[PDB]
Amino acid sequence: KKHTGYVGLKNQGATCYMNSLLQTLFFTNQLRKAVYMMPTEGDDSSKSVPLALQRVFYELQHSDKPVGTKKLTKSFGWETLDSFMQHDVQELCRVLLDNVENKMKGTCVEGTIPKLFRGKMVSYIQCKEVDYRSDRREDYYDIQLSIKGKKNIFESFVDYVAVEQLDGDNKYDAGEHGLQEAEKGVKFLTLPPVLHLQLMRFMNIKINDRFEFPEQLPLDEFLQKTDPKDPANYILHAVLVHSGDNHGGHYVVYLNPKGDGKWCKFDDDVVSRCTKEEAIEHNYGGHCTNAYMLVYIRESKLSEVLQAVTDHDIPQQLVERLQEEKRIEA
Ligand SMILES: C[C@@H](CC(=O)N1CCC(O)(Cn2cnc3cc(Cl)ccc3c2=O)CC1)c1ccccc1
Ligand SMILES: [Zn+2]
Ligand SMILES: [Zn+2]
Repeated sequence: KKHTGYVGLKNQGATCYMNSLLQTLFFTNQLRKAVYMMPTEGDDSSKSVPLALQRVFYELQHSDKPVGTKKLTKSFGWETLDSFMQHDVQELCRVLLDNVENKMKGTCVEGTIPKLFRGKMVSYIQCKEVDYRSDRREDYYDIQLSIKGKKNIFESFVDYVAVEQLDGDNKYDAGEHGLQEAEKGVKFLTLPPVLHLQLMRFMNIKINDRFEFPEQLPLDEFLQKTDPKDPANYILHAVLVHSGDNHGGHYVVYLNPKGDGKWCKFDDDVVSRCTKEEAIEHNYGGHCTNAYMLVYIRESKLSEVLQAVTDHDIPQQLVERLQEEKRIEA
């Protein structure tokens, strides 16, 4: 708030990963400005996620005390005790982004979400007997990686695109060719500017094995067609962590908001400086605390995502409605 210039959020309940995700989205400047320009004039008071998300971001940018999220949770109706224990973190990122993306249709910033988090991949099926291949284009906003028996992110990506053999009792129904031996896999067509990677650490029991991830991650090796104009080099932006015996822990997140390597810890309402080692290597696991989700930004688009945002980037109409609500509380 004063020691770092950043204000955290107060844990109003058992929200688990929620507070960690909000700070990550808030420091996605390119995404932040898009939400400020959302037409939320005649939206419901406390029944609109886009509006309720706008308020949080504004209070985060201006307020000097810990920010609250009570109104936000009720926005999407997760007020039950076990609400968060029955949902993955990416499920909330998808729930949040889908609501704002729909509310942004037809404006100047429509489609901003796919521009930042949307990527293209291809799932296929190839058989060695005949010559029938079936490809399927798909879109992805978050990537679920496996970490059991995986040393680092490199091996995890290798297993993600690894080919699977459909033979023996798992032969592929080649349609007119009957059961056939084939192999199935997936390939990465493109990588979005902002990369969200969830680590499969909750396979009903938390696993605390050691998993390594670098500050700079080159992903050109996993693309179908490389582009010398823009390499697939990504920079670590945020690290969400958790420590606990299978059912409860302190949810902390590490961030370098400007992408300059100056990291900070966000224990809800307590924001403080920290070393890059405490944010990266100290969260590999092996202690007993380990990260469960990573955020990477394309090196070429780092300045675009983290562009500077001032108080002039918020419409005057929204500022009054937000100030009028805060003032009305007085
Ligand atoms: C208490 C929870 C925190 C929490 O409630 N959650 C749900 C779990 C997470 O989404 C990570 N995760 C874990 N396992 C997966 C398995 C498959 Cl198959 C696909 C996706 C995932 C995945 O995303 C994080 C958010 C936790 C358990 C274990 C380790 C760390 C945290
Ligand atoms: Zn996400
Ligand atoms: Zn704390």
